[PDB]
Amino acid sequence: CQYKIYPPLGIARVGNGPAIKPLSLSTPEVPWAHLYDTNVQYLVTQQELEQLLEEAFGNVINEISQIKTKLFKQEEIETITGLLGLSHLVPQQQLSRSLDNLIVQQIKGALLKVLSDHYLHAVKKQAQNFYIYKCDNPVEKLKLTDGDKVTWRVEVANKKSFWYDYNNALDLSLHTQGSGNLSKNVSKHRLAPAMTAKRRNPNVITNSLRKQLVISSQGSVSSDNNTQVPLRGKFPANERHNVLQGSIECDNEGVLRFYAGNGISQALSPSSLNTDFADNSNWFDDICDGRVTAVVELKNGDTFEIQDEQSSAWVATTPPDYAPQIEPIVTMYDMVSGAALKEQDLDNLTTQFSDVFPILYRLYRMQWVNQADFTDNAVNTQIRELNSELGFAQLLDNSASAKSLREGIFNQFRNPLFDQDIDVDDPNEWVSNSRIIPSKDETNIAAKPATSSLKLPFYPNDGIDYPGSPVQWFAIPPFMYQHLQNWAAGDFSVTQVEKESANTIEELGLFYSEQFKNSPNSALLCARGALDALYGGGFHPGVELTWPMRHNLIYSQNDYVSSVTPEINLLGLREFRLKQDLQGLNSPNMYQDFGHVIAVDNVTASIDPNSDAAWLWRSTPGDLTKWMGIPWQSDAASCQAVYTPEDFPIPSWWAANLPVHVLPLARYNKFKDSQSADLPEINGMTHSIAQGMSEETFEHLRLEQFSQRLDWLHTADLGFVGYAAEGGYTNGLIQMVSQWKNMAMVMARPVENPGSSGIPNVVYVAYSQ
Amino acid sequence: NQADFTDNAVNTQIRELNSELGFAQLLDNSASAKSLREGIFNQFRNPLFDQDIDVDDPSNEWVSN
Ligand SMILES: [Mg+2]
Repeated sequence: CQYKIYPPLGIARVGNGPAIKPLSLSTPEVPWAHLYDTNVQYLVTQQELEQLLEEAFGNVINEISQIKTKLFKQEEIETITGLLGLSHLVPQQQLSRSLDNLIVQQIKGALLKVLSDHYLHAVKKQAQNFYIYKCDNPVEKLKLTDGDKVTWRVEVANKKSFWYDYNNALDLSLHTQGSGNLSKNVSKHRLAPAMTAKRRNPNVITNSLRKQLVISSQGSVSSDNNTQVPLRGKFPANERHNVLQGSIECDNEGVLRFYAGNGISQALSPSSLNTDFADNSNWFDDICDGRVTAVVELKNGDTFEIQDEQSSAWVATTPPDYAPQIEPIVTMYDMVSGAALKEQDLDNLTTQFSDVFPILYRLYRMQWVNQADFTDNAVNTQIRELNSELGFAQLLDNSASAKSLREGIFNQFRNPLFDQDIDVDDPNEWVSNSRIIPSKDETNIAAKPATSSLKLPFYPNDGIDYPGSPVQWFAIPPFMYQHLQNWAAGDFSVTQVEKESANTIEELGLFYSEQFKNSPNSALLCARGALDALYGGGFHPGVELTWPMRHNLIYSQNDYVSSVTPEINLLGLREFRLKQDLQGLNSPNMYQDFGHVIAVDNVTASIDPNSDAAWLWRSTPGDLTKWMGIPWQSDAASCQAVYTPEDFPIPSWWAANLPVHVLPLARYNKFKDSQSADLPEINGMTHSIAQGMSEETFEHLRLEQFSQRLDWLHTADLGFVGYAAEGGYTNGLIQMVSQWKNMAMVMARPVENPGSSGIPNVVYVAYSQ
Repeated sequence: NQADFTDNAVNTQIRELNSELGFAQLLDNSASAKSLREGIFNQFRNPLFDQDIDVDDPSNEWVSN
């Protein structure tokens, strides 16, 4: 092995912001890098656009005054147009049309308003950088000397419209001995049976014609030329719509940058409405995923092909992350780690405190995107109590005097064995005696009173379809619940250096974030950062990817490498690679399926890598995302709260990436100021009223404003606006196709002088119109 | 059912026979009546479900034509 690509699985997220570096974001390459960064701009700002324009006006001024005095005309027009390299951001004529209708300041002002209509407040694209690392096992990024060149290739596809309905995760009925991600109890006791699933777009018959339902494109860029190349397909493939699946550029140092599409979903007819959460015929979106390879050409003639599955990479595109600094409690990098573990080996797992802190830390931070974790979570309140007395470090104590404290917390978490809080129906059905989540199909018979408390966390899960099944609700996976169980029993290790930085949960998080920043394994951190912001459960189907990712069968390699720090694990770093069909879009299995339906029996038959059904795991382009909802906006609109007859806690699906209850800019502007602020308006009050009231009442008002959380579905018009509006679930799905780009985007923001109010110095604020 | 009134060729052929008082040829098992019996028989769907199909990429799938 000579050279490798990192990350092994790259992620790029759709956005209506442009595909240029100054106005786009980059997938995290180091976990926890910017959790408290109050300068983040995830939407396109006026200042960014203004900056971008003067850089085009940075020359131009000499040239326009030269025909200023030579007096517009249609090619006065074009000489002005040509020198502002802006035709890659807005169409030709929109620029010209805005000029023929009307002093340098009035071409700027006219042009600025064009970029502002297109891009102001636009959801920035989250692009993925890919790097070549020299090997011995990675040591260092490839460094091009003159004469050296790298050539990247990327082939992507979308098969959602070709694939099968998503009713629930087929692996729920897969016979297994159990993994780190999924206990054998689910299948063996039939807690959430996999359903059969029919074909999407079932009126397209014969494999030959169904090939039209698959969108695909490809392209190559080298280090000799940084011109951006689009990845443009057609639906249906070869009336007919172009689909920008992404774009790719490569800089002189050899870094590939991959931009996802614009977020465009569309039906073939306007009357075809996306009223189901996942399976809507006649629809296509611009989500893709596919195979990333490269070729390295040194000047001494030598050439190294980066093509095999150990060395090359994959890219998937996904919905946007509406709260980039709020991390899911269980992440896709956790599914990778769990997949390499066998359930009956968890007794040999060793536990440091840095392996359980992510669970408590991520759950604690869910308060900014989900009401239940802000006002109805007894463990997050216990953490606040410890913070308020600088006594968070007792959670790091593994001795007997702290066992009552650890155990009290651990006992509130749901056991992924799904064998607690159940009455066994006369032996063999497992029926929960905790709070169930009813079906919308009501039955006017008295509910059975619950006898056991509702465990944590309060999120729905793979088995939602089945009222009373313990798998309705989410549990941290087997290996992560094992870490938490060892912690509660005392069987864990932790360093004095950790203890000294552990007076509050924020201080320890900052400390651990520094351990990531200085760990010398950039190739493996980049591989883990790509996946640590993605969700890892529940899968119904989820947000970015779904249940195949939690099986080792999808990886050609999955190995523990090292801890993050020699003394600090932090759930570790791994070297993993997806299984790949090396023929790519030319694979003979590109267009394979299981006939009229897919069922767990097909999955069972795919376990054997020699069998005829093993292609399921050997990915061709489009295989990772084809499972998800078509269009994704129907999925996102479906991904919110699931109300129970009991008001609280409100259950939520995936609040860390698709938030449910957020803190809007409106409220931020009403608590961010102090009473002493030198502003004519203070927290939405006149100066005089703000400073006339007592300090007690002022801070109280701040805290009340801070406490107001707004349904995220209400941050744009999803069908509830206007007199007599219907609103409702279905209109949400329909409207999200256009409104996804207007939904609130959560960003860290400062509170310089919280005083006595109880508002932290960093708050997470939802920005929308 | 309308299709059996105005769109069923076998009902119509029965009509033709009835109109000539010639329905008894259907009870003829001889060779001279074979074409007539076959003509009605070949219009019926076969419950083997293996006619009027194209085998898609034989794993094999039966797709009606
Ligand atoms: Mg997030």
